[PDB]
Amino acid sequence: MGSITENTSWNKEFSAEAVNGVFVLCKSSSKSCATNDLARASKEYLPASTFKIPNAIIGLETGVIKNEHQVFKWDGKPRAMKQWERDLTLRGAIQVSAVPVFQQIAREVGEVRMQKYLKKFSYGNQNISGGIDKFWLEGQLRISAVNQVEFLESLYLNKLSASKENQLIVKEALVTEAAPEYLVHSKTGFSGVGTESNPGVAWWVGWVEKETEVYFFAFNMDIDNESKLPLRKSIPTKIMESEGII
Ligand SMILES: [Cl-]
Repeated sequence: MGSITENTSWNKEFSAEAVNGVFVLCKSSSKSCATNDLARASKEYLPASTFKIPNAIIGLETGVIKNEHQVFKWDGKPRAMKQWERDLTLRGAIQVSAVPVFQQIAREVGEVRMQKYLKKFSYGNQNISGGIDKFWLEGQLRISAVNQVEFLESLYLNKLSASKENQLIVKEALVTEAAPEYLVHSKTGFSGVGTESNPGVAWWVGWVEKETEVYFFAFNMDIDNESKLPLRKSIPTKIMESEGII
């Protein structure tokens, strides 16, 4: 990225709920970004389900996902969340964060092709060890908020090393709010509640298109109690509202 500037005034939205986290916000491009915590902005964490973004692109690139209208059928066997116990489109599986759908995508991509594309994407530490179907959930893969916004800006610009059509397919799957002159693409993640002295991580990453401007953002926070999870959206939303983005 370009320049990044620490703005400690944003910390008021964190301390209010005793949250340790970072928000990175870039206007127009990574030319100029702002953050509440420069050290944490470059610290790398498990991506959890924010990894569905590169995984979906790689699945399309490799042909494992045949096209954007593929239906991922539920075999009827129990899944960890009831919202996953149904047939899903690609967008549906991303939007409900259907881990088992993407675990099978990763298995079929395989370790050689997965490694190749994370290198091409400069995705975090590019470490896929720990099992092909779980390296982003409990393995050694790590990515920073800075790296997320660089990756997302490349996607927005169709500059990732993947076909433009596959990048466009994944982008429509990430739309979460649509209005005439306001468009949000975003993705959550949550590694879990961690262990004693080692909290989990929660994420919200995406970008906002308002009129003729675009803003890229990445948020993460330490979390050891699932009741705090909605803060991964509310804190960055309050910050973006205070910046006039909404
Ligand atoms: Cl499951």
